[PDB]
Amino acid sequence: ELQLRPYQMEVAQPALDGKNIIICLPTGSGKTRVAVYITKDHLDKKKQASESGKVIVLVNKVMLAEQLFRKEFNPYLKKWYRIIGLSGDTQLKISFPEVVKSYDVIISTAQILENSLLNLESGDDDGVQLSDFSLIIIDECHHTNKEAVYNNIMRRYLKQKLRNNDLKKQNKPAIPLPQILGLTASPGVGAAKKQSEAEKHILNICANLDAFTIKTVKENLGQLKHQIKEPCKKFVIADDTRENPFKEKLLEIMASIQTYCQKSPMSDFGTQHYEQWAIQMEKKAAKDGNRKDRVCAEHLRKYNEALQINDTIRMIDAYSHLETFYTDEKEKKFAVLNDETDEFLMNLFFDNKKMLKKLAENPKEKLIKLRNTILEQFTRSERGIIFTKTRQSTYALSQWIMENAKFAEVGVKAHHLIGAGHSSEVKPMTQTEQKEVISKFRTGEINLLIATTVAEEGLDIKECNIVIRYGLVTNEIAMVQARGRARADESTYVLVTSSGSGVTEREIVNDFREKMMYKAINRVQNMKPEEYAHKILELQVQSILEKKMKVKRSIAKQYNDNPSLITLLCKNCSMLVCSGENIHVVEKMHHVNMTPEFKGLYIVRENKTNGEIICKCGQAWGTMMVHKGLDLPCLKIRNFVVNFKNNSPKKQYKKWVELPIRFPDLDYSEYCL
Amino acid sequence: ELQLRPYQMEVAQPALDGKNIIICLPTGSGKTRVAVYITKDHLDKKKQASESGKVIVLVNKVMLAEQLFRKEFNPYLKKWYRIIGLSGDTQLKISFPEVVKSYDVIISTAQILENSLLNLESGDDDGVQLSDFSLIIIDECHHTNKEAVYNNIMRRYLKQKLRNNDLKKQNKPAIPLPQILGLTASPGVGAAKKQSEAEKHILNICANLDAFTIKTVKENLGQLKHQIKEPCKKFVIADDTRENPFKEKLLEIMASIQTYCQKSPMSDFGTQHYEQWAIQMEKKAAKDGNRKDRVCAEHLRKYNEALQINDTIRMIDAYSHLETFYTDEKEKKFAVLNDETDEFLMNLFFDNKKMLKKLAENPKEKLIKLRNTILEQFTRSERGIIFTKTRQSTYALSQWIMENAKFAEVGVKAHHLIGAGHSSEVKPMTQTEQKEVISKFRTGEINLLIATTVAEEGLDIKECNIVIRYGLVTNEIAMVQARGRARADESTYVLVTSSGSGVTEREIVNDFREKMMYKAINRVQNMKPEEYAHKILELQVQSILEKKMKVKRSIAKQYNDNPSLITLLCKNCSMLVCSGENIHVVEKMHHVNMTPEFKGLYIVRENKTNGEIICKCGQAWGTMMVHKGLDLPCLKIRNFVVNFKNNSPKKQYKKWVELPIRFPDLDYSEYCL
RNA sequence: CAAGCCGAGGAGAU
RNA sequence: AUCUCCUCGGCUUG
RNA sequence: CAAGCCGAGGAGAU
RNA sequence: AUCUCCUCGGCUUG
Ligand SMILES: Nc1ncnc2c1ncn2[C@@H]1O[C@H](COP(=O)(O)OP(=O)(O)O)[C@@H](O)[C@H]1O
Ligand SMILES: Nc1ncnc2c1ncn2[C@@H]1O[C@H](COP(=O)(O)OP(=O)(O)O)[C@@H](O)[C@H]1O
Ligand code: ALF
Ligand code: ALF
Ligand SMILES: [Zn+2]
Ligand SMILES: [Zn+2]
Repeated sequence: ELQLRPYQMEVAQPALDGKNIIICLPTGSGKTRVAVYITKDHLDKKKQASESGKVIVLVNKVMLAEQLFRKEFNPYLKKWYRIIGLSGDTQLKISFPEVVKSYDVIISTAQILENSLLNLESGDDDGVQLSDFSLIIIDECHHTNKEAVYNNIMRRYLKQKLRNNDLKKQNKPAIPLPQILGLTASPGVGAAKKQSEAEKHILNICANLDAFTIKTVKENLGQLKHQIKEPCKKFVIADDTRENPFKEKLLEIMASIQTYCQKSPMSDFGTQHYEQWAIQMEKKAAKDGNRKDRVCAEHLRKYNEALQINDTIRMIDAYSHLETFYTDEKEKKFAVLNDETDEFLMNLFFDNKKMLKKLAENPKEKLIKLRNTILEQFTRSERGIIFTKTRQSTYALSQWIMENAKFAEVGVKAHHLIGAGHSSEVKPMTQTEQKEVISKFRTGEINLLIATTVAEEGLDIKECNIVIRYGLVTNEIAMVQARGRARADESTYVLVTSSGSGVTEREIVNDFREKMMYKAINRVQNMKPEEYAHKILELQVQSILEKKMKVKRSIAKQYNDNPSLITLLCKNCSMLVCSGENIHVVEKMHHVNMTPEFKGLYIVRENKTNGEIICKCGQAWGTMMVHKGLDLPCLKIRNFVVNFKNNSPKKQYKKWVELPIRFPDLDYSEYCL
Repeated sequence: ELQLRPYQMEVAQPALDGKNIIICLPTGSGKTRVAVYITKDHLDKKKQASESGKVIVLVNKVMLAEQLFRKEFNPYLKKWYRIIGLSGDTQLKISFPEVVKSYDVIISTAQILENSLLNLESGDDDGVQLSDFSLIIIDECHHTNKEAVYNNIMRRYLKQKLRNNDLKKQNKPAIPLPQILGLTASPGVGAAKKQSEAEKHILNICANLDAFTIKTVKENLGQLKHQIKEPCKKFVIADDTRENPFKEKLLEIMASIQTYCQKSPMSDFGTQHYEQWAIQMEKKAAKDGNRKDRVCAEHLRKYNEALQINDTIRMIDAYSHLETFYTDEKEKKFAVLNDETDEFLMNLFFDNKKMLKKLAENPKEKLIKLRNTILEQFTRSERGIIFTKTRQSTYALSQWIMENAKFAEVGVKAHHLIGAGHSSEVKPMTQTEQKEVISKFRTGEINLLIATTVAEEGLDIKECNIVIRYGLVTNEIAMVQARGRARADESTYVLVTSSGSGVTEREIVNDFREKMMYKAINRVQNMKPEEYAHKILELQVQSILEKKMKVKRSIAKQYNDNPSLITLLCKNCSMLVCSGENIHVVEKMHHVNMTPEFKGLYIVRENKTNGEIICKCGQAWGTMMVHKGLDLPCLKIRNFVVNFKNNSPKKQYKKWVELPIRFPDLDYSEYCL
């Protein structure tokens, strides 16, 4: 039942017989089916050759593993050969090393294979080796970067290949190397100004993957052009001339606070430079142990945030954010009670809270023209996607769609999607919820999906009529991927952003980067085999050598590991909180203090299933981890300061591993009875 | 007359002189006779040593106690020493504490000993202590888990041992500790990915049992391999491609109901996630007190059940289940009479009942291939067991065997067996009936026994030629036990399940778990005695400490016990049903309401020797318990809602003890005259 | 034979 | 940690 | 479902 | 090289 198209067979012909290559075709070009056919043919050849046929497939995202196992690989190849799909969400309850030699076909995330190989090197597990495989297939090869995971596996393979090459001249016996196939659409450019540098980057990618070709379609290119229709470009610009009253009032309170705390800004208000200066002042206050510096800096950062989102988000969201932050602060202080500067800030906000609320309520936007374009397009159509910067922006957009009655009149369905993980005050989503949202959009129940960069990569959809980016541009690879994600016969590509910012210049930069992409692929494809191979060998040895010395330097970097040489103090108040030995380590990951003498210092607080800790000052410290029954008080070094026993050089790390000195584990015999 | 085999003596030699150990041999390896010989030798040594010899045997199942008392222990050891067999079914009319010091040999379920020790601690009874015994023997040691009953007894013993160890350094006098012997075949793995974690689990088991060895046969292993023949593996797969017409019609009515009640599914149809969402909506409706939510959710759950069994059961059973459920509902409503949505559901079923019956009657299965394999094997043989998920599945299989004429032509005898207890709409069986069925199968009168997980553990049979699992896999321990239960010279092991499900992956996972078992036992057996003992002591103190703080937390959890602070309302209709004090408690277990004012609210209903109660809405509430003459109306909190006097936070418990506030007992003087 | 109560174990999904 | 689904033992009542 | 830990990638500013 | 801001994967705990 397997089917092929003339361009598919043309591109895949070299790979049918050896030729460990890369295939760079646009999105929705059957690349998945090309890989499926190549796998089927390779396994058929292995069976005909009376040789073991092992195929492994690597995908950076967890979801794409299930997607391939469900839609392309298993349905077409279920009957002939055994198939299994592995992932972090999936419980590989059997093992990796033997399932390698059980099902003859593996689809797994790269990190699992990497972990298995590291375990083998450590010797704890029997482990697996690349020799066990006969064919390695990689999706989204552009991620093979300086030391990405794909790059780690490929560096191991390339060290093996270099050893094999050395033996070729030294000794006949050699370790077999599986064939390598890579699939991508935009290999990418490492921000290279010179087309020489662009082709250098392309050759670096090839060397990392040992591609020895790109093998792009040239004959049936007209057929592809007919098949795939590029979306129509559209540029939208805006100016934040309005918002004067409330913005001016907010700036006035900013200036009042700044003069109260005499902060020479050393930058213009409303920029990342100002936030960096504020954080540097945070650090300086930590090294000096004074107040009046960190609280005001954090408040200014929050107001700057509010302003930046306001340029792209409605005020109500910013005001709610600020109100929640101040509510949390007030609850902290109220719990602690049970200075004139914190009082100044809080009482200033309380006194002006009503007037600020009324002032934000008044009129005086990108939002009005965004609504105009969206509804005009929807009537002109009788799917849509929004790409933005931060998750709260997606939530605000969803709220705007729901509340506004015009969208209800149109009846467009919408839902907010965001990435997983905890990212500094954005709620972590769950993978199952992401799969649910994607499936709901696929079945047509959701007509408008708002997503962050997550949807840019993978997250394939059969068609997406409308792709409207909203103030998001990062690089050419993301731009091209998002553009190709439309896959609709009649697509509409729109970019919305402020004219003052450099975002339009960035979009045209990405356009030229795409053009330079092709300008470099066509060049590299036409190169002398001898000089070409010399370049690949050079780049391969470069990568291997760099990795070797990187490992050496990492070994040489972390060596001190002293038992106890410091005193840990509260950052807000320079008081002796803990010694260099009273701390204990559990699970080899978490830190705790068990002596009750500490319990007389900190204050437990719980308002919400794990409580938290706070200082006498109100500074948050950590949580109460319920492990093995024990409610161990875990503390985050992110909210503490260190004082070495000698010279008292105060240092703040935000992180434990950055501290070279180690702490002892918790001996449960100590807490006997 | 006692006999031993070289592997038996080899494994038992360490235990002959002290050495409180575990013995892990495959099934049917004489383990029972090994225990009998060890007991006999120990008692002979005690007599020769002029010391009291007390032996106690613990079995988790009630039936195995009688089995050991009948087949292995008493017949061989009747003459030399007194023997008695205790159990829940058996009436220990004398007492436990003195029969400990009466017959010199005890065979009892662990729970009885546990209860006696708890009574001793409470002081109500004179009680018994482990010191009274000289040897404790445990069967199926793998059940010694986080706080299993075996684990509770072993934790008490280990606290005693820790006290004795402390005295060893402090004071010469110490409390003697009886020797400990354990018998098992598959100690098990706690779903451990790392062989380090597997051996950690094994060491945890040893510490709980103080085994200090495993002592597995290594020398005569060839003799065991020759003696015991492993069954031949066989994998059977199927796809539910058929069933399209009636399944599609059922899905259509599902969709009609869902759109009528606008249930955003938040999951795919036909999965436990959908049922969980339905129950969450049950809870939400309870907190809001609206209809149109719970009835439809329950109907959808019933249809989802029907579908799931249909994948593995004939439709007629599902249709009969649905028909009985709707008949019960209609009888409820008819009794109540003597909304448009309940009417919608019931009238929809009535209108389509004839067409649904005809549609289920038509053709379009795992059943056909199951019948094929069963009959082909039976002719190829000229006993059989089926393991399944739910009891109604066993009943359907028995009906299929009886009705189908092909089995009659073969003449295979078959009967259905299931576990005891009430498990949410599956009839509770009786222990005597289970013993009857087992004896009938043993005597050869039954050639095919269908059983649930109950037959997996214990329920020993001299031989079982055929073991065919049918869509049942839970863990490696159950798999290995069932596999070894065959014990036939020429066995046939078969696993039948759908290809779409992950059941085959599970079976191979259990296979690798068995392999990892041996990979960990061989490792632990070869360990340094000092480091080993350090690990056992560590794990023992861990268990003791965890149990201590668990008891402390349990004490700290249940403290409120308020007399009357709530109002109890009907879940279906938010009406005031009872106050916080009008309820009374009897037998210290049952709850009742005595005031006749309540009798004017609920409706008594009886259709069948205890009647039941229903609301004005038709919601079932409870029964009429005939205790001490009184027909007290007992109500199940499972079908009610609570409303606290303050803040009215509605909460549903399904259970009484979960409610921390207590109710008064029934004072019979109140109901005088 | 029926009903009820207390605890415990395993699997699946959040 | 939670929810669902299955299984074991002990106790009581009739 | 919640929390925590390890690594990695991209963009911006010094 | 540093700081900031965003995203991915793996692990653990409950
Ligand atoms: N052999 C073929 N015959 C007909 N159509 C094909 C064939 N191969 C691919 N296609 C078309 O190309 C598309 C393949 O998209 P796909 O490769 O899954 O996108 P992506 O690679 O981005 O996941 C399908 O929508 C299908 O209609
Ligand atoms: N000393 C012996 N001499 C001969 N045969 C023995 C001896 N001990 C055990 N056997 C054989 O081993 C089997 C023991 O099975 P048994 O231990 O009762 O199974 P389980 O332990 O699963 O209940 C018997 O069928 C018997 O033939
Ligand atoms: F392989 Al794609 F979108 F190009 F999933
Ligand atoms: F002791 Al057995 F089956 F192994 F009863
Ligand atoms: Zn402080
Ligand atoms: Zn009611």
